[PDB]
Amino acid sequence: GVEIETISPGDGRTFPKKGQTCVVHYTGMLQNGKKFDSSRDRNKPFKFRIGKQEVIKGFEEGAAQMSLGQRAKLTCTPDVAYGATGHPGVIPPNATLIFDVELLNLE
Repeated sequence: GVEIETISPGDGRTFPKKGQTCVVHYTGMLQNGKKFDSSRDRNKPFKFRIGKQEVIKGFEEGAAQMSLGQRAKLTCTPDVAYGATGHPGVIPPNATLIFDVELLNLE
């Protein structure tokens, strides 16, 4: 389940397509919680490609639904990232993950 909440600036037209190494200023967030991951912290905005299931389904589906420049806001469900599994110490099981996603991509 990917619900997109776009902060309006962007272009609306340049979608990431298959195998395209696209660049995201993501800034993760726990629901009723603090941050857990941020490409703004590492300052390398995570040049990942579409269609290899590198990222979760809550963020891979969110990337194609966004275009260049767009600043959406994800709400990833439990069953797309870590609901059944849960990461030890970081993201528990049954977790509804939150993201500040801005798509200033390449390719």
